[PDB]
Amino acid sequence: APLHIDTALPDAAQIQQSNSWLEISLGQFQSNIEQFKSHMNANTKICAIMKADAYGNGIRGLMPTIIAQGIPCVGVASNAEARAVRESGFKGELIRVRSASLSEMSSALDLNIEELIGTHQQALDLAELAKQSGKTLKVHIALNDGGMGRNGIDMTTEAGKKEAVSIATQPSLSVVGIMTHFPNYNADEVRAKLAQFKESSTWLMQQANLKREEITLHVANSYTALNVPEAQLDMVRPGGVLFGDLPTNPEYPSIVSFKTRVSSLHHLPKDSTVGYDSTFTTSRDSVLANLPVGYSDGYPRKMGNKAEVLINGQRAKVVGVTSMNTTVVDVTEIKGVLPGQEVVLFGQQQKQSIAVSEMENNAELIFPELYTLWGTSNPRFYVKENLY
Amino acid sequence: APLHIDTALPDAAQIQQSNSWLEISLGQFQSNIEQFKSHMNANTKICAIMKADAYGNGIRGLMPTIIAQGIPCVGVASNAEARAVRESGFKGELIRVRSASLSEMSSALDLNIEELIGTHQQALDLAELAKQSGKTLKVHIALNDGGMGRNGIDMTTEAGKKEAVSIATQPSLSVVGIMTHFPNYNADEVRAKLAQFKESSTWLMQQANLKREEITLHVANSYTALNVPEAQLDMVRPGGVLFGDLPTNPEYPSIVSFKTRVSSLHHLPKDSTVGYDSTFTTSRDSVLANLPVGYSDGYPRKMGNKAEVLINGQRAKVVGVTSMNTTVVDVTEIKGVLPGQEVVLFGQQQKQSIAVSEMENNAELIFPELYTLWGTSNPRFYVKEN
Ligand SMILES: [Cl-]
Ligand SMILES: [Cl-]
Repeated sequence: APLHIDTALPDAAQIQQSNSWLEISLGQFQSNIEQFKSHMNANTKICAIMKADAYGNGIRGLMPTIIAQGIPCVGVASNAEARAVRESGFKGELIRVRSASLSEMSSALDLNIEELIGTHQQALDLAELAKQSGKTLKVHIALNDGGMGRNGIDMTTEAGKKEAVSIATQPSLSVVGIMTHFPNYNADEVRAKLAQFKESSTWLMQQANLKREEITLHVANSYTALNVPEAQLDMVRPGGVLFGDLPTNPEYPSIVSFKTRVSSLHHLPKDSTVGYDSTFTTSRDSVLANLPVGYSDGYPRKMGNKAEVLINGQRAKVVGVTSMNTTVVDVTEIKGVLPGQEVVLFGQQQKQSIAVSEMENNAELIFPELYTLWGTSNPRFYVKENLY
Repeated sequence: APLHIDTALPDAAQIQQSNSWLEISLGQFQSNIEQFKSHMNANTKICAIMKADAYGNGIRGLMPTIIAQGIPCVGVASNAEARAVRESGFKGELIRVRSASLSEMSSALDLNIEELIGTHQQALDLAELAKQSGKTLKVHIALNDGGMGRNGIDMTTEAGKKEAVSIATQPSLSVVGIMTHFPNYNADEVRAKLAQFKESSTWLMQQANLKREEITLHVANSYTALNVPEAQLDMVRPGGVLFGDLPTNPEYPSIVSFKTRVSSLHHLPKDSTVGYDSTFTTSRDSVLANLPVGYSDGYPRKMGNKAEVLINGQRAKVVGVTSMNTTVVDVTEIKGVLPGQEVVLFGQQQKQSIAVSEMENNAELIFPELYTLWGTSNPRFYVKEN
């Protein structure tokens, strides 16, 4: 992950100078947050999950919306993300949503992150860090009832139950949450695992002398929060749905568009090869649009000969394999095309839209594999509507 | 591409806040350059291709080696790369290796970059920038004899020949180079296309009254420069081989390693699922290492259940699909593993090394698709040897 998130938000002139860029819909982000809220019980808390620089969309540009919406909690992964959140002015709860090395945890003390622990050694290390900083560190205990086998403590054996109690009883540590996380989008499975979570959490709080009123129980990602409402418990952890990436719930549109421009228009006769490996050959006299985007910007090699882009409101086929920095598109039968026109790689342009399913099928990736790396490799520009 | 290439190099204290990172071998970079030089004829010169922030390795940390090696030319793609090159002190020839929009070209006038043009409109646009800026702009004409069908002008028809002449006869412009580029690692196909490029270049210079002695003819990427030496001409354009990514010439080792650390060690009983979509189930009581790297750092989802990583000098299997920020590894039978230990995702650790072929097979990508995005998504630390 990046060691620091660019403090400045790119402006319009910087956009006219960029080869490729992301346009982030602040209005769509707001609408998605408000729609999500409509399905939450009133006193269920919301922890907005902002890991991977807000799912590629950019923590610094989105935090004013999180604050304006009165969201009490934010989740992050890296120390740089935690720093960006605090530099926004956010004074709410800040949690880490993954296991983090002692190196990482120790260097983050001034950011007041609530760490996520699932092993005795993590508990011992944080207890020592607490005694060294003269603080009481706040932690969430990850349990494995959801079956992620990732950050949590599995309690299906005697040894695991004993380790869980040892995690929960360390000195100079404040257990503020107990959580799990689910691996699949199956409501019957989540209901069965939620019941086990209630049993394991109850048992752990009893064995460790914890006070129910001081613990936040939380298990729900976006899917679970919306499709299994009894799992909302004390707090929910939506990420993807806020950004408009929840496949089960298409009523939250994506907030991101990926764009480039037409650099140049090239006339090619019939029987001309295009791209590395000569994987495409023109069958007719052609006009090709040369775009200054490639796989180094996050537009994969596999898009070639499969994907379409939007130019001047029309779909145009990507031909030849994508190069590191350049993509070639067949505009022979596209009217009105000129150098400098905007090209949509993902998103909408006029009435046409490149769907998430197209991206996934063409790239052979899941959508977040694309957009998280779009966000590290291109500037983000924020759009918001207002009344005139 | 990034709008700005961070000016500061991460320091030693910064690596403790890093979840994952790249280590760049400056010594390996130097030895790749010196080995490449040994195969170049006396009359050619080198233009080091440093697009995509030096193939993910970082322009700012590698430019001192480029200057120490006396390299006279550098190629870039983005304006941010051109700016980083000039800010490093490089005072040689600077070329762009792709077509660039008018707004990009206009923004770059202060950097003294030689643009690459293959259409009449590009020539017209640059001529107007020359008039508006009060200077004569230097350009390279891209020809399509190699068959890339990308940035060049095809001259197999009368229309193409006439457009090529128009490109080369624009006033307020100085044609300093004529080039093409090859799409395949077939030496016999390259030789045939090289002969055609000589014909087409020679015809264009005659018809546009250009003086051969003032024009740099250049056609060779890494592969071509090493495997078709008669194609070296006045200048070569190596990129990948300098960084140790030329599949045909495995004698240039990669300069990049991708690393993380063990965050935690988890005991999971037999018949336990791991990861999203529960694609893995333990077959024995296990000890799993939790690593704070995932696909948002450029370690793809497809690595799960296929790849191995190196921990404490031993290979360990990645189990379950790779999450956005976390990877889980089976260390049940790996001895000596502790939290905080370094993990090699790509590169060498002790005697074992994770090969480029493993990355490509496991990720279902070509190697540069991985490393260019590693470089935008992780800090780079520069290893120097006395
Ligand atoms: Cl988890
Ligand atoms: Cl080309």
